[PDB]
Amino acid sequence: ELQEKLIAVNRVSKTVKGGRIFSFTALTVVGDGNGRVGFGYGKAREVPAAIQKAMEKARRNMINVALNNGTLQHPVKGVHTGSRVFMQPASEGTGIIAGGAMRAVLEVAGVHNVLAKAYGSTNPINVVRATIDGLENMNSPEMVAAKRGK
RNA sequence: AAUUGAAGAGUUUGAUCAUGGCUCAGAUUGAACGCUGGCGGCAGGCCUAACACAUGCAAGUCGAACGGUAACAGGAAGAAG
Repeated sequence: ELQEKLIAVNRVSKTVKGGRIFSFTALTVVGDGNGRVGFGYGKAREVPAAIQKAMEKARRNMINVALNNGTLQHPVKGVHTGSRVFMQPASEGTGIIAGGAMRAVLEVAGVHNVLAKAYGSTNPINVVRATIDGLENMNSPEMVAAKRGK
């Protein structure tokens, strides 16, 4: 019931004294399938150590999302660095139809059938960060009615 | 009951993030070309030279408008084997 999946692995470099030194970065997202989404970055010298650090950071640093029946509630826009992201609840608008690196976080998030369209930059490290910010500041009808009295 | 509706990716760098262009994945067509080709249904078929046109048809009808008889088939009368 953990439901982990990796989005992006890259080879970064460092350029020391004698030549270059190549390191690998993972970027994974875990989530239970009912709210509870996390992402982790993690970087290491080989690929399986990188993904393992990424999963291990992603299992902690996990955020609650106030889902609807199987989906979002109201249309929400989350931004991070250069990466602007729209989402629309699509009240059984079948299938998760999101961009790459947004399909994954929305998939393990437990949502099933939203409509997305990322704008701006679509770097995978910042398009999540713009989905969680997004799903984090999406509030439910029992939270809005809690705030404003009824 | 009559709008249930939105996906990205590759490429600037030793690597990064951003900006930014180029390019790809889709659908479409009065299409052409290449390879191949069994049947049917429904549609479509000179986008260019509003260039030049052989030949055949594409606008005739009415005698219940009229003088009339060129034919065709009868009618009447005459003459002949």
